[PDB]
Amino acid sequence: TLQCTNVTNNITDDMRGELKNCSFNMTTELRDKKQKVYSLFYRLDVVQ
Amino acid sequence: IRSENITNNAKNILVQFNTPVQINCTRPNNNTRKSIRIGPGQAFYATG
Amino acid sequence: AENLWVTVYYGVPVWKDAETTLFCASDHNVWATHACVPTDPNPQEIHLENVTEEFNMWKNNMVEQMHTDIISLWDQSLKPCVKLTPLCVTLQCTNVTNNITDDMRGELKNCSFNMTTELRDKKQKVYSLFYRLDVVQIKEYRLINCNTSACTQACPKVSFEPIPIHYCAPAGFAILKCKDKKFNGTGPCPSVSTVQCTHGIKPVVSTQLLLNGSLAEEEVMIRSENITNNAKNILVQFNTPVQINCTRPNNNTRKSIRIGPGQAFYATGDIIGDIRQAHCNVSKATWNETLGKVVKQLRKHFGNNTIIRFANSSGGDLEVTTHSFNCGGEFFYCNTSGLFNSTWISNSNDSITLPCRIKQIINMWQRIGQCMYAPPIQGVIRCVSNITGLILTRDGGSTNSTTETFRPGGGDMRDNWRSELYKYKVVKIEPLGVAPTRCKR
Ligand SMILES: *[C@@H]1O[C@H](CO)[C@@H](O[C@@H]2O[C@H](CO)[C@@H](O[C@@H]3O[C@H](CO)[C@@H](O)[C@H](O[C@H]4O[C@H](CO)[C@@H](O)[C@H](O)[C@@H]4O[C@H]4O[C@H](CO)[C@@H](O)[C@H](O)[C@@H]4O)[C@@H]3O)[C@H](O)[C@H]2NC(C)=O)[C@H](O)[C@H]1NC(C)=O
Ligand SMILES: *[C@@H]1O[C@H](CO)[C@@H](O[C@@H]2O[C@H](CO)[C@@H](O)[C@H](O)[C@H]2NC(C)=O)[C@H](O)[C@H]1NC(C)=O
Ligand SMILES: *[C@@H]1O[C@H](CO)[C@@H](O[C@@H]2O[C@H](CO)[C@@H](O)[C@H](O)[C@H]2NC(C)=O)[C@H](O)[C@H]1NC(C)=O
Ligand SMILES: *[C@@H]1O[C@H](CO)[C@@H](O[C@@H]2O[C@H](CO)[C@@H](O)[C@H](O)[C@H]2NC(C)=O)[C@H](O)[C@H]1NC(C)=O
Ligand SMILES: *[C@@H]1O[C@H](CO)[C@@H](O[C@@H]2O[C@H](CO)[C@@H](O)[C@H](O)[C@H]2NC(C)=O)[C@H](O)[C@H]1NC(C)=O
Ligand SMILES: *[C@@H]1O[C@H](CO)[C@@H](O[C@@H]2O[C@H](CO)[C@@H](O)[C@H](O)[C@H]2NC(C)=O)[C@H](O)[C@H]1NC(C)=O
Ligand SMILES: *[C@@H]1O[C@H](CO)[C@@H](O[C@@H]2O[C@H](CO)[C@@H](O)[C@H](O)[C@H]2NC(C)=O)[C@H](O)[C@H]1NC(C)=O
Ligand SMILES: *[C@@H]1O[C@H](CO)[C@@H](O[C@@H]2O[C@H](CO)[C@@H](O)[C@H](O)[C@H]2NC(C)=O)[C@H](O)[C@H]1NC(C)=O
Ligand SMILES: *[C@@H]1O[C@H](CO)[C@@H](O[C@@H]2O[C@H](CO)[C@@H](O)[C@H](O)[C@H]2NC(C)=O)[C@H](O)[C@H]1NC(C)=O
Ligand SMILES: *[C@@H]1O[C@H](CO)[C@@H](O[C@@H]2O[C@H](CO)[C@@H](O)[C@H](O)[C@H]2NC(C)=O)[C@H](O)[C@H]1NC(C)=O
Ligand SMILES: *[C@@H]1O[C@H](CO)[C@@H](O[C@@H]2O[C@H](CO)[C@@H](O)[C@H](O)[C@H]2NC(C)=O)[C@H](O)[C@H]1NC(C)=O
Ligand SMILES: *[C@@H]1O[C@H](CO)[C@@H](O[C@@H]2O[C@H](CO)[C@@H](O)[C@H](O)[C@H]2NC(C)=O)[C@H](O)[C@H]1NC(C)=O
Ligand SMILES: *[C@@H]1O[C@H](CO)[C@@H](O[C@@H]2O[C@H](CO)[C@@H](O)[C@H](O)[C@H]2NC(C)=O)[C@H](O)[C@H]1NC(C)=O
Ligand SMILES: *[C@@H]1O[C@H](CO)[C@@H](O)[C@H](O)[C@H]1NC(C)=O
Ligand SMILES: *[C@@H]1O[C@H](CO)[C@@H](O)[C@H](O)[C@H]1NC(C)=O
Ligand SMILES: *[C@@H]1O[C@H](CO)[C@@H](O)[C@H](O)[C@H]1NC(C)=O
Ligand SMILES: *[C@@H]1O[C@H](CO)[C@@H](O)[C@H](O)[C@H]1NC(C)=O
Ligand SMILES: *[C@@H]1O[C@H](CO)[C@@H](O)[C@H](O)[C@H]1NC(C)=O
Ligand SMILES: *[C@@H]1O[C@H](CO)[C@@H](O)[C@H](O)[C@H]1NC(C)=O
Ligand SMILES: *[C@@H]1O[C@H](CO)[C@@H](O)[C@H](O)[C@H]1NC(C)=O
Repeated sequence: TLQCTNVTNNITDDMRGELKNCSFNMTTELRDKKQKVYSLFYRLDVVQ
Repeated sequence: IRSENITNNAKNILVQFNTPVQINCTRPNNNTRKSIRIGPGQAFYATG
Repeated sequence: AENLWVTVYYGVPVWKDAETTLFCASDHNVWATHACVPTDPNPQEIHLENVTEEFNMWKNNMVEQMHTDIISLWDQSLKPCVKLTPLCVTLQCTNVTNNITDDMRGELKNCSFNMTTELRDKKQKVYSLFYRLDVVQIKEYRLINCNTSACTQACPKVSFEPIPIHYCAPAGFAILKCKDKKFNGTGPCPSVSTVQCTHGIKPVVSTQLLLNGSLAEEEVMIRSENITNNAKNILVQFNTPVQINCTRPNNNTRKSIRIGPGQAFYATGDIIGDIRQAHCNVSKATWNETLGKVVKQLRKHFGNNTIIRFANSSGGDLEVTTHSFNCGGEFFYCNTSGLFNSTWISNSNDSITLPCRIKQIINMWQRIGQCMYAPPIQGVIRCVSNITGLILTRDGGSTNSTTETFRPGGGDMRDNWRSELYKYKVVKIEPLGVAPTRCKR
């Protein structure tokens, strides 16, 4: 599950909603640990 | 102009130019890549 | 006046230096002989009169192919084996201090951890004894390999003991063998034969000391690609072997932990009795007079009044700075500082004890990201081997000084394979020939 917000810092009118700032929990090298990370995804790559 | 059956509109027409047309394609964003260790020897490359 | 015409001869005895793929012959084990042709009970050697052949052990492609074959056999013997991905967890480790000697302090860690079971929704608290060399602190530890790659446990039924392997040329190729004793591997061999397969060569993996190999029949043989280049390894072959006795004396207990459906991880349970260091013994007098032989043969290359000194390995990985080898499933890394510690000036029953450290996480060939976990061996382990040679490296050697210093080397197993294939080469037969003769068709 991705928790996504809108990327709105220095975007043009034709880039609105095109990039998602998504934070998620991810596995680590140790099987018993999780890391909260984030990534920029494209609107075409994620579905609500 | 090359078509398997030019009178069949279900056949694709292949056009070959004698002179090329120059196309200049850019992604202008200065993208930052970060690397996330998701397992032993396993990296996922996120957009920072 | 001559009246000579072209004449074609088929079946001529002519050959060229060639590179081809040799095949395996032999009389559960890593060095899979279930894909090797049976060896002929009476192999045929054809002694070629008057044939003087060019040999070069340092460009022998047989060595490269054999290295590839050994690596591939190692890789495919590990494929149907447990991948220890679950083992990359947090370990809660304490010191093993019950009946340890002063030289085993901190060497063993008693590590408890949570592990998966055969049921996906259940965890088991288990513990294991790990070696100081295998764990790194994050009281909390992790296995050394967990930030590089997951490790494959060696299947406990597969044996690591080397089996002799014979290398045979295909149709249209011949293996030429140099029968010349005193041969130093490069140049013209005037005593040549043809063999369909090489002799049984055991894939003995070791560093700084060649074990269980072939001996020189006349005297100690020094072989270097360019003896005056100190960046080239010197291969020493003994005429008489040196007996080395290596033991891990701990009475190890192996327990089996079900980490998944049909998946077992073999942990070290508890050492029954006293905990004390693994080691190797070499006869002091035998080693001393063997080094005397090596020195007498090195003076032939480095001067007759020079000082010949033997010193420790310079540095690097634990694989290269120690005599690293495999003794009945366990992986030893022995400190050969009591062996190479002496100077030689031109003019009883005790033994040298080399302390050894055990490892379970193994990177055999000089590769990164592909590691093997050695399961613990039940009980005490002891082996006896022949040192039949050395891999040395000369130190510096500018014209400033008259002392030559040699240090144990190794790491690259191609030098181990080159010490057995030095007297072999592969050629391809060129049967067609054209000559002048008086006939006309
Ligand atoms: C140089 O050559 C010498 C001589 O050839 C080598 O020394 C010999 O090495 C072999 C192998 O290490 C050794 O054979 C072992 O002897 C033990 C004592 O008799 C045996 O216990 C052992 O058998 C066990 O292991 C085999 C696989 O290795 C299994 O097939 C076998 O079933 C046994 O396994 C059972 O028992 C163990 C322990 O409880 C358990 O883990 C298993 O699951 C299973 O229950 C071998 O037969 C010779 O004894 C050595 N000989 C001498 C004189 O030392 C030397 O190693 C070579 N050097 C190098 C560097 O290669
Ligand atoms: C995407 O979201 C993350 C998290 O909200 C942003 O990272 C934060 O950036 C601020 C400064 O801008 C820092 O003070 C925070 O500490 C950061 N948080 C983390 C978890 O790193 C990031 O800037 C956002 N990126 C975009 C393009 O919107
Ligand atoms: C990462 O995981 C944590 C915990 O697993 C999430 O935090 C929990 O969020 C739920 C709501 O869905 C709450 O009910 C819990 O109380 C939270 N627990 C903690 C410890 O905070 C967190 O939301 C996850 N983050 C992302 C980006 O998915
Ligand atoms: C090119 O494609 C057309 C369309 O499929 C072919 O002509 C049709 O053939 C069907 C066959 O039953 C007739 O019912 C149609 O009346 C035809 N239409 C026309 C416009 O001719 C035509 O035969 C194809 N050409 C070739 C060379 O195969
Ligand atoms: C595509 O064309 C546009 C103009 O229509 C280019 O935008 C110009 O880029 C140059 C970069 O050297 C700037 O100096 C101009 O100020 C830009 N003008 C405008 C109106 O944006 C764009 O760079 C071109 N892209 C490619 C890949 O050729
Ligand atoms: C390693 O640690 C384990 C756990 O601390 C030890 O196992 C315990 O041994 C005592 C007797 O010495 C028993 O009473 C406990 O029930 C055992 N605990 C478990 C979880 O089995 C083990 O003896 C230690 N081994 C070494 C070599 O230190
Ligand atoms: C095995 O897992 C259990 C539970 O997942 C661990 O016990 C927890 O330890 C944390 C500290 O890291 C405490 O905050 C929790 O309250 C503990 N929970 C319980 C139920 O005891 C335990 O430490 C793990 N064991 C090992 C060896 O890693
Ligand atoms: C260590 O070296 C000795 C001496 O070369 C080996 O003993 C010889 O074994 C061969 C078997 O191929 C016999 O034909 C010789 O007669 C033996 N010679 C002596 C003096 O015993 C011994 O087998 C070697 N040990 C190992 C483990 O390689
Ligand atoms: C053995 O290797 C050495 C490399 O050190 C070769 O000699 C050197 O060649 C370079 C080439 O420019 C010179 O700069 C060095 O001065 C040479 N070394 C010495 C000590 O003179 C040498 O030719 C090689 N031997 C053979 C037979 O190939
Ligand atoms: C290596 O040599 C040492 C001696 O320095 C051996 O230790 C002896 O082992 C025997 C076993 O039969 C005992 O009876 C002696 O009391 C031990 N003496 C000492 C001083 O430790 C050791 O066993 C040898 N190991 C091998 C593998 O040969
Ligand atoms: C290595 O072990 C062998 C035995 O496995 C030792 O050979 C013994 O040597 C003594 C001489 O001190 C003889 O009395 C015994 O009869 C030999 N035993 C056998 C079975 O041959 C050898 O001495 C050991 N070498 C070292 C350096 O420890
Ligand atoms: C070869 O011998 C030297 C000295 O005889 C060893 O150097 C020692 O290294 C350890 C490791 O940190 C130090 O604690 C000692 O203080 C060093 N001794 C001296 C006298 O400086 C060297 O380690 C040996 N070579 C190998 C490969 O072990
Ligand atoms: C290999 O053995 C030598 C000889 O014992 C080690 O050198 C000793 O190192 C200790 C430090 O732990 C010093 O206290 C001794 O004085 C050193 N002795 C000599 C003769 O130099 C050497 O450290 C060992 N190699 C490794 C890698 O541990
Ligand atoms: C993100 O932006 C798009 C377009 O500006 C908008 O339709 C969408 O509702 C926004 N989502 C948010 C603010 O969560
Ligand atoms: C992109 O950003 C990096 C880091 O700030 C900078 O060094 C680089 O010059 C930038 N590239 C462009 C084309 O602006
Ligand atoms: C384990 O023993 C070593 C050497 O005796 C010591 O340096 C280390 O601190 C010990 N660790 C413990 C008691 O956790
Ligand atoms: C793994 O960890 C060790 C020690 O913590 C470190 O030396 C090594 O560089 C690390 N490897 C990678 C790939 O990060
Ligand atoms: C020993 O090796 C050297 C390497 O240059 C070679 O020239 C010499 O011929 C070899 N020895 C004999 C007897 O051929
Ligand atoms: C090792 O321990 C087992 C079980 O305690 C015992 O039967 C065996 O004899 C021991 N072996 C040695 C060499 O002490
Ligand atoms: C090396 O030899 C010297 C004698 O000059 C001795 O004092 C020293 O202990 C030896 N080192 C080892 C590791 O045996």
